[PDB]
Parts: sequence; C-alpha cells; structure tokens
Amino acid sequence: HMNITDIREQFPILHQQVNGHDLVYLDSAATSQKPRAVIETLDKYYNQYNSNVHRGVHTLGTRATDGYEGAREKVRKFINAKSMAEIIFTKGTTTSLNMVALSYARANLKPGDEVVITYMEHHANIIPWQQAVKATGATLKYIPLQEDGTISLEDVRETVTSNTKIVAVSHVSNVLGTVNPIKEMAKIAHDNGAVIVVDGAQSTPHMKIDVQDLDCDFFALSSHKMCGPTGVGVLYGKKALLENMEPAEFGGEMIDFVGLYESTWKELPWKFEAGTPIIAGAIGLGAAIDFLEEIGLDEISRHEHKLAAYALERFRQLDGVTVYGPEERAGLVTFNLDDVHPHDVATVLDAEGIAVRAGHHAAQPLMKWLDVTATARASFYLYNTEEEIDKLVEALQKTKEYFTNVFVDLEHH
Amino acid sequence: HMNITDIREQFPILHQQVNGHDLVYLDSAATSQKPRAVIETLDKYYNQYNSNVHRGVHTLGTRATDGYEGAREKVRKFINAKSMAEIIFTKGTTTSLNMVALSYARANLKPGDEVVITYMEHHANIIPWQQAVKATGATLKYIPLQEDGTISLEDVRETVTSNTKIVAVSHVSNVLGTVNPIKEMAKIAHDNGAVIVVDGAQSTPHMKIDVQDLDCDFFALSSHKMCGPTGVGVLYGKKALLENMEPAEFGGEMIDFVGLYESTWKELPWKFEAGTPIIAGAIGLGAAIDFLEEIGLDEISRHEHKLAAYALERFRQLDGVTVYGPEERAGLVTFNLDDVHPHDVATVLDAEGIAVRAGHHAAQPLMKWLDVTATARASFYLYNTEEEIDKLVEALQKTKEYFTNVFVDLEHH
Ligand SMILES: Cc1ncc(COP(=O)(O)O)c(CNc2co[nH]c2=O)c1O
Ligand SMILES: Cc1ncc(COP(=O)(O)O)c(CNc2co[nH]c2=O)c1O
Repeated sequence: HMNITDIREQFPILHQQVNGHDLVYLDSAATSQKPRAVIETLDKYYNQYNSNVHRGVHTLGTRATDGYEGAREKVRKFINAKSMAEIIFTKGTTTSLNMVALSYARANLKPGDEVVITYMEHHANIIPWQQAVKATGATLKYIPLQEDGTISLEDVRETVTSNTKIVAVSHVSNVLGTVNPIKEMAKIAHDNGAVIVVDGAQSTPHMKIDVQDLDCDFFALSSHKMCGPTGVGVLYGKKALLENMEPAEFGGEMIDFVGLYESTWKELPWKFEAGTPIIAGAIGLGAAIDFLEEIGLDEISRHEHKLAAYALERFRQLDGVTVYGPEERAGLVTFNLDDVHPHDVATVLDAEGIAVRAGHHAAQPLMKWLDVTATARASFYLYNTEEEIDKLVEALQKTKEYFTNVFVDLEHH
Repeated sequence: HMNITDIREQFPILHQQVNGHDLVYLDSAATSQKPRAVIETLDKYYNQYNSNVHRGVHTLGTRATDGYEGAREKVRKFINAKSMAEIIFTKGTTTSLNMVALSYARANLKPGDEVVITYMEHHANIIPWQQAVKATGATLKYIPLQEDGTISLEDVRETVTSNTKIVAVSHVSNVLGTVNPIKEMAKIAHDNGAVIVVDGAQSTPHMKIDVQDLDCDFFALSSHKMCGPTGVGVLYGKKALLENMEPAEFGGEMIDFVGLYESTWKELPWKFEAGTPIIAGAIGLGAAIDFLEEIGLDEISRHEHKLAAYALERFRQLDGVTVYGPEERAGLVTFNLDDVHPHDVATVLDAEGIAVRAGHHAAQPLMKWLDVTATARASFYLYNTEEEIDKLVEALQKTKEYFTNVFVDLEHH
C-alpha cells in the first residue's frame, strides 16, 4: 500500500505553520500541491534544455521538443487514448471545454437541437454551452438530480432526445463528490445521436481514467489539480471528431501553408495548438503523471475512499452540521454549520492552520438547487490523513461552541 | 553600464557544452533563457504558497492571490498602462491576438470594412484576421514594404482608408529586425476611424514599451521571449474598448451571476480570465520584469544595438552571404549563404555548439516577398556577446569552405 508519511515527505509545502499551527491543507479540489519530482522537472527544464519546439535544428531545441511530445505520449497512455492525435494541450479544463463549445457545438447546432447538461455542473461546463446555444438558436436543457445529488439513468433517458446533439456532464462533482455514471450516459447519448463531453477536472487526479471504457467523445482535465504545474490542461477528443472540427485559435505552429488570404492547417494534434506551446508546464504535467502512476491511481482512490468514509462518519458525530450529496463519493465533503456562515467557518479554521474553501464553488445553479447561498468544502488528496480529518472535526466543534458563546454573551448586551 | 559577465552568471543554462563545444545560444527570438531569479520564483511558489486565487479564505490562498495580482500591477507599470483593468493575462501573444480578432474584430466588422496588416507580419498576426474577415465578409489588405523591408508612412496613409476598422502591425519584425513606426501608424489609423493592434512579442523583451506614448489600442506580448516562464502572455487593451468587448472564453472566475440560461460577467480584467489562471507563470513573469527593470530596458537596447551593428559589419566581411532587412534594426540577423540551404547551415553550426534557427520563422508571405523558401536567423539578447558573434561568423566562413570543398570533391566523382 501507499505509505502516507513517505508521500508527504515529497511535498515541501506541507511542512510549515500557518498562524502558529501546523498547516492542514484540505483544499485540493481548488488546487493540488506538488511533489519535488514535478518542481525539479521544471527546474531541470529551465536550467538545462529550454528552447522553442518543433524546429529539429539545434540540440537544446531537439531536447525540448522530445520532452514536450514525450509528455503528450505520457498523457495518452495515462487516459488510455488510442493516439497522440487525440491529446491536445490547452491552458486548462475551462479552455478545453470552451474549444469544444466553439469548434464543435457552434459548428453543429441548429434551431431545434439540444445541448443537455445537469444541475450539478461547474460553470466551466455551463457558460460555454449557454453561449453556444444562444449563438446557434438551439436549446439548453438540464437533467434533474435525485434528492441525494445523484443522477438517475431514467432521468437521463427522459431528458436526452433524438433532437439532442451534445450531452455535457461532470465525471465527479467538485461540490457533491458524486461520481456520475458516464459510461452508461455515453451509451444513452450515442443511442440518441448525440456526442458526450465529459468534464474530468475532479476525476482525473483521483481515479484511473480510461477513455476507451468510458467511450466519451471529449474529455477535459486540468494539470493543477493532479500534482502538475498551473496553466496547463488537456482536451481529449476522438480523432474522427477532431479531424472535422476547425481550430479554435489561429497562428504559427498550427498552419501548413499561409497565403495572403487563405491558410491550411497542420494535422492533429498540432492543428489545435497555435503559438509557442506551454512547453515547461506540459513537461511538468508528464512528471506529475509519472509520479501518480508510480503510486497507482487505484491506490490513491482506495486511500481517498478511506478518508471520505472516515470524514462522513466523523461529521455525523457533530450536532448542527449538514453534509450535501451521496454517501458513496469522491474524497471531499461540502457542508454548512447550521447557524454559522461558511465564510466565517473558513476564517476560524484558517486561524487553526486549516485551509478549506467557502463560497459557491463555481456552481451557482447547484447552490440554488441545494437551497443555500454558500457552503464550506474540505477536499482531500493523496497527502492527507485521518489525523487531519480529526483536526478539522475538532475545529468545527470548537467553531460551533465559539459562535454559540458569542451569541449567548451578546444576548444580554 | 550592464556587466555581461555578471548577467551571464545568472543564467545556468548558458554554462554547458553541446557536441563538445561551449554552447552559443543565438536563438532568443524563438525563446529566451531564464535567470535564477525567475526559476527560483517558480520554486518558491510551488514550495511555499501555491493555492488557488481570489478566495480570500485561507492564508496560502491569500499569498497566492497577492502574488498573482501583484504581478498584474508589475506588468501595468512595465508597459505604462493606466490601469490593471487593461492588463489581461493570457497563454501568449498568439492567444492575445486571437482574443482581439474574436471579441473585437468579429463583433465590429461588416461587408465593406477593412482590416489592414503588412507583408512582414508573423502568422499569429495574420491568420486570426484572415478568419475574422472571412467570418464577417470584410476585406483584408496589406501595406507594402520598401525595398529594405521597412514601411513608409505614405504607404500606410495610402492603404488605410475611411473604411479601415483595424490596422494590425508588428512593433518589431522577428525576421527583418525592422522597428516599425507604431506611434505614427496609430495616428494614421485613428485619423481614419480605425483602432491599431500592435504585436509586441519581439519588441517587449528588448526595448522599453510605453503604451501611452504609442497610443496603441491593443498590444500583445509573450513571457517566454522576455526571460519569463512559458505558457503566459498579456493582452493590453484600452479600458474603454475592453469594456465593450464580450469575453472570448466563458467559465468560472469570469462570471458574477450564473442562472440556468443567462450569466453576467465580472468587471475587468477578470471578465477575460476564465478558469483557474496561470498562477505560477504570471508570478514568474512578474519576476522577469523585476529582473529586466533592475538592469534597465534602455541598457539592454543599447547592448543589442552594439551587438547588431557588430554583427552586420562582420557579416559584410563574408563573401557569399545575404542579410535581409534594414541597417537600423533590433538585435537579430536573418540571412542565407548563397549555395547552402539554411537547414544545413543550422545543422553545421549546431555541431560547433551554436544554436540558430532555419525555416520560414512563421512568416511565409514575407519569405515569398523576399523571394526565398527559407532563411537562417541568429538572434541576440542581454546575455550574448561579441565573442559569440565572432564564433558565428567564423563558423559561417568554415561552412562556406566546407560545402564548396564537398562540391569540388564530388566534381570528379
Ligand atoms: C468539476 C470541475 N470542472 C471544471 C473546473 C475548472 O477547472 P479549471 O479550468 O482548472 O479552473 C474545476 C475546477 N474547480 C475548482 C477550482 O477551484 N475550486 C474548485 O472547485 C472543477 O473542479
Ligand atoms: C513578432 C512575433 N509575433 C508573434 C509571435 C508569436 O508569439 P508566441 O504566441 O509566443 O509564439 C512571435 C514569436 N515568434 C517566434 C517564435 O519562435 N521563432 C519566432 O520567430 C513573434 O516573434
């Protein structure tokens, strides 16, 4: 099994105090921390072999090109795509989903067509579709949720019709922890003549992804949530769909011939990568994938199952706390204390060294569905332990007691 | 003055050999090398204060947010913009120019309108306009060049008309070294009712930029050419134009309210930054700007003037070599040897440790204007010396002699 002491030794940032208390970082659904292997990969790139790529002209240029395209093959293997032509490097999940909405949706929707999403989506997998349907005169529809914040395949079958052209859905929700039944939803979409676009930002860092098992048409993910550098992501798309989509950005590197008025494009995947690419960040994401693969995604998923079952049990020990979403879940808990605003919960916890996030988590329609204005969220990854969950629940108990005390004191004035 | 020995000590990558010879890196117009101050800024971020930004919830989150928005203010001051609302972080110059073509051009062009560019443009400042004019039924026109590869203001006045809505032009050409008269061209555009979009990728690393003197409406630049990390750039636009342009990408972070079907946007600049941003890379670009400012952009420009006047003189000592572009120029020389393909020149030079680039330099219409299929380019920056120019011209002389020798030997068979 994975040894959590040995894993934590690899993350320099965990070893410090905040406000006089050891840091307890429980905000990896907002962004993850990085191991030495990734930070030293960036250092070795800038100290030894930085150059621009795809010249084949000089020695450092060749080294940088081999590093960048090597990282593309690491991503391909990591999500079990069939080809490097299906792996496009982007700035992040949000840009990957925008590319699909601009190049696929805006080119393939007409009045009467539908895009189907769900109430639990993150804004990155809502607003691009709102705009693409507005641009095309198509219709946006929402799959409803069950009362525990899961999706039933009967509701999917009801909402998706033979006029649906695109179903877009998260693999795992960054608020509910729900793992959605994507392989079954891809069957339903395809049976109705639609493609499925999967927002993989919260699944890819935490569980194995196999796009040939899922059969998703597009899948998007972000490096900064999976121990890799900021500023980089991937869009996977089945090669036959990418071949027919036009580029979302235009420039150098993605062309073959440029005349005064007309140009032709390079083959995939470079068609979709305009400009000097994100060279160091993509090589660092390759290092993150080597790091996670050496531990094992199934080992990390098993650890997070342990931490989430422990947290849900310990949260049920607290009076006056509501947890949103299903019992079977990814490694996060979003909650509120009955009489304390979640921002004040996050502030008090940060004074005890503990980092969580409060707000809408970029899911305003979901907060409205939950009937709340904001929530607090503790989210876990491979470097967190049950002792840190103990600290969190002990701090929530003291938070409850503190706010009730100030209430009672103020009661006289 | 700047001491080049002390400056070179700050760039670890320069201190190595390639093919048994000290590296001589003369390819900074393709990408620049980074000083310790920038690489250690990225290390300190990932080792100490990485977190997602714009929560205001927990201590590391606040540190990362202060670093990211602090770097925005460093960029503002660095190009003398009036406000941080005018500084948008992007993935690079190519994406910045694409944002203008998508959000400004596609929204403001109609049949009969013109976009005016020049024959010397890089593809990143050609293809987006080709696509925007195609999408809108507008017209693309080209300002012609003088025979030394400069632009005359009379040709600008002739080509720009009262139907012109956008003039897009490079500040400095990455092939000719020409510095274009942007402040005068911005007057001409504005006199005709157009905006001017300036491609600053090759000017910003090498000379002071003052967008209030230039009066450009939009200005785009790339971190990786100015000692900063890969994957980041900036788009500057005058605040009154950005206020009226819609976003180019949609998602979390750039919204204020999201309903099921409609959303509203945040104020500038965050309106144009969808998704988790390029946090480490933007903080590293802030470090690059602090590094360059401590040396002085005018000092770096004076050094490069020295190196370019030295190189042009030493190239004129070589028989059988053609240099393209004007005598008064930025710090690069693009050339060809009369009877040797530029790819073979670059290969031979790399065997002597010397890195240059051969090909079309993402300027195919310019190569056609020059009547060549490809060229070789040696480009300079603050860490290069006249001794490295001596090495280059000595290697070109030996290249000439080598290819003539193989020619003569093969002459019998
Ligand atoms: C499910 C999901 N979709 C899309 C995104 C957008 O990814 P980005 O482009 O890398 O920002 C995120 C990141 N969500 C969060 C980022 O900070 N707290 C979060 O919950 C997400 O978790
Ligand atoms: C004048 C100019 N415009 C735009 C670009 C595109 O900038 P990017 O988006 O950062 O790639 C470059 C980079 N030009 C070169 C990149 O490699 N050799 C070059 O000459 C350029 O020099």
